Amino acid sequence: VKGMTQSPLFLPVTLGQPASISCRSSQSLVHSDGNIYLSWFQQRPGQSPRRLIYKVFDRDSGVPDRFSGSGSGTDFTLKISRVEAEDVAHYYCMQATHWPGTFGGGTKLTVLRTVAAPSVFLFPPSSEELQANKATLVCLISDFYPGAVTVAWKADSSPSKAGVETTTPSKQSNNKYSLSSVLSLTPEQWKSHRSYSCQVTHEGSTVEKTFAPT
Repeated sequence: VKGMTQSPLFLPVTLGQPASISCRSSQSLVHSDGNIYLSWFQQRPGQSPRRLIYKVFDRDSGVPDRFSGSGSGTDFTLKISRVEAEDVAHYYCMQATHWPGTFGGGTKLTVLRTVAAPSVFLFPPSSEELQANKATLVCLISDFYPGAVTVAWKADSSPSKAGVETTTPSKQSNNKYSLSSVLSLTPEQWKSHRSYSCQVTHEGSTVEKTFAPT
């Protein structure tokens, strides 16, 4: 019934610079044999976790010495002395002292870069789709940083709730993100209204892209 808290959950890093991730346990992890069984794992997308560290300090096979573990009591740290590109991954701590173990929530490492405002585009539903008796309106937020962004939909100035889903790519090798937000309406409802607008908030200002159908 232990809770493991990792911090931060999202870690921007700079290549060649150090990084560190903290892990806190809600209970003492000292085992009666005198050891602390606290392990660290790396997970790349599509792959299984791979153990980096066990018993707080010890490095597992194939783990470069730029990784190190420290800590005591309930507070533990994974350190990377000089981040390399292959270190961009997820990291999990896991207490092993108390059966049956507990994982932290995971930390995602990303590459830090300068703020970049999105380019915003809006796409009306196609005539081909409108024959199908549903309408999708797509708002595209292209090549922005950081990942956090807010997209609000208005139909004839009425703010929409539910009816929209967002998707984001992984960070690219200009280190930016892109995002889509798709508003789904029935065609009866689409034909009932005139102005369709996507409003985007980011570390830019607040940009609206809109069109008039009908």
